[PDB]
Amino acid sequence: DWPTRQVTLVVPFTSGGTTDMLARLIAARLSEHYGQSFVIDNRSGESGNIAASYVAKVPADGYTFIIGTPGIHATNRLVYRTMGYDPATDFTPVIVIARVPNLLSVTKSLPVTSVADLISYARQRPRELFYGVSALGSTGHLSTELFKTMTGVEITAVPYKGSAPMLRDLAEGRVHLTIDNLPASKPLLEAGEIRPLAVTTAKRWPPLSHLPTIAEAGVPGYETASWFTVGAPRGTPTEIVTSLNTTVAAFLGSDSGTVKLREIGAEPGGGSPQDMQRHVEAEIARWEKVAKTAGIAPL
Ligand SMILES: O=C(O)CCCC(=O)C(=O)O
Repeated sequence: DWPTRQVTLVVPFTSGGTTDMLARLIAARLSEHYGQSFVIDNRSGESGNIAASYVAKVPADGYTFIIGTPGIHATNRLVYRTMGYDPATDFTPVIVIARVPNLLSVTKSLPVTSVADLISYARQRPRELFYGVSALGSTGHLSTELFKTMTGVEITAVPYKGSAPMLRDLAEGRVHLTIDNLPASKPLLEAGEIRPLAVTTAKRWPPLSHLPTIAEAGVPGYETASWFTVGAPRGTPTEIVTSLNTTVAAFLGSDSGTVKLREIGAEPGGGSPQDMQRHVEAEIARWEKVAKTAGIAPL
């Protein structure tokens, strides 16, 4: 009979970031399919640790899910000593929603138009400039620290509570540049409020096919990306996980769903619950190496 009443999707960041943008798309589609409201609960704090600690404790009845992030599943262990939950044991996978490029951008008043211009400008002014971090341990955060190690540039991190307040400060010039998820940055690109330099992925993003990759623009072998999930509390009934996976997978694999995701700067995910588990395990192992190379660890 599930669902017989309202379902909550817990989202670990405020609105105007990529996590909430994908959650709203999913919530609308699930609501229509099942005839019950799927509502969003924006529960910010500690790079998603407060949200994840909460969902780890709720009843495993199918009326609460987590919209997971690389932090919650893989990277927060690199910057936080204690987290309030154990991502390996406390959840059961549902599906990977999307794989998403990150984007290097600068504030308009910084007089640089390419990755090579940025590296020169910063090498001339070591330890003077500032960059925006959407959250401690985010793929943006670790992407910039890897870029720093691979190019020799010295620039100072300023953490924020999500992409939304960070990007407001980048538009004002209170930070000079960022690497962060494409969907959140794209409306600012299109309003001309920030200047895009390059994508972080191994291949160009086709709908912005004339922005180069960081690797082709001067940093050989550089590759990073972000991603987003639906997770359930340990013990959620198999029938419920399977139904929810099937419904989301149908949306993501549809022509119309693929178009909707790509228009906002995201590639559809899809696959099985165990495919999500494989992606999480690979990412744990790959980011732990990046963190060591870049000199990042928990205080
Ligand atoms: O790439 C990541 O680690 C996810 C960062 C998500 C975010 O900052 C937001 O939704 O506001």
